[PDB]
Amino acid sequence: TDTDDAWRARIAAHRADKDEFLATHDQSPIPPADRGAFDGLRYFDIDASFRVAARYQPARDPEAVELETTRGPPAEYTRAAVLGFDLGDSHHTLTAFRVEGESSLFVPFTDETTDDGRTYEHGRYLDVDPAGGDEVALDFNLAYNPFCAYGGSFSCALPPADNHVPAAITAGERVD
Amino acid sequence: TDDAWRARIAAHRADKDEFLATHDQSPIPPADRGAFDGLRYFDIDASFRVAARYQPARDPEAVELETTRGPPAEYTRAAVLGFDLGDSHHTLTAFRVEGESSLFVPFTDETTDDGRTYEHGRYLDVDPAGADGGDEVALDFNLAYNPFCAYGGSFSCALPPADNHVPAAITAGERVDADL
Ligand code: EMC
Ligand code: EMC
Ligand code: NA
Ligand code: NA
Repeated sequence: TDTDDAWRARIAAHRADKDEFLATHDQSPIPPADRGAFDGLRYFDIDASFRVAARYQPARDPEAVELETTRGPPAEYTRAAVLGFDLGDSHHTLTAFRVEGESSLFVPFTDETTDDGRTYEHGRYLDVDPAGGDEVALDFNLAYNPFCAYGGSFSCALPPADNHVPAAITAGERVD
Repeated sequence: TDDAWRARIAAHRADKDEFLATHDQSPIPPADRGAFDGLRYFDIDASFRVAARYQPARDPEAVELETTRGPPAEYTRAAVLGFDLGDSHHTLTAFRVEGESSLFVPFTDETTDDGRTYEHGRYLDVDPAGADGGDEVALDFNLAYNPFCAYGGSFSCALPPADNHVPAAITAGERVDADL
């Protein structure tokens, strides 16, 4: 059913609504001081080569694991699965984490844009709907920054070294 | 004289380059040790060796400083140092660190802002013993040095508190090359 227009519209609508929340809402992660001057998040333009199908390889025996955080004690996740996918000509894997009380898998990553400074230095996050082992949708046009990227003092989970993708993921949120 | 003082400072900078350049425990990442060409300093200027009024905390309090990585660092607020640079008066808060006899004085100045010295600020060690209020202690900004993370390693170093900004160009002690 889903048209390309529908998908692009959905992404557009999401980035606009998000901008609105960040710019005006009391619980916005943008520090109050900087809200007036806030001009919207920066994004790569939408790109379908970064909207890929991932093979879902669930953890045989889901394991309690922890990720470093930027300002705090390590955060506790369950290793939930391996996501396997292709970007252009190369195959990649990312570990997906189960978060208590959240239905989507948490997939923090870094890529070559992390390294060259086009995207956030500590990396980016992707949410992935597990429902219900087979193939899931990996849309890096939906990659977003951790809260701490906006100046406030938040302790956020850091991507494991194993979740670096050796490729330029020119999709999703950037920092300009 | 100024000569013994200059010599001692010059000796310290040399020995420190030596250590950074060749020692296994150097904060210079192993990858860059061979290319390493020494730290960078402003020339030794006696106008930045000032007498500071020691004003000890009446009731020293546990405080926290933000760090470059990981949780805040825990220190005790031990004293205010008040001093003049050069026609203007300033105060810096000095911190007592567990197990170290010298007070820790992390700071920033206009060289931080203009990019001539390290972006996160610089550190100064000050020997408190055995001064009362208000005895003088020597504040020698020629001895200002960089946090470990200035060299590229992924260290956790304490950030100077906001009120430890000195509104002046402290052209003494360790500097950085911005072009690198
Ligand atoms: C972006 C979660 Hg602190
Ligand atoms: C310079 C302390 Hg990591
Ligand atoms: Na976030
Ligand atoms: Na240091």
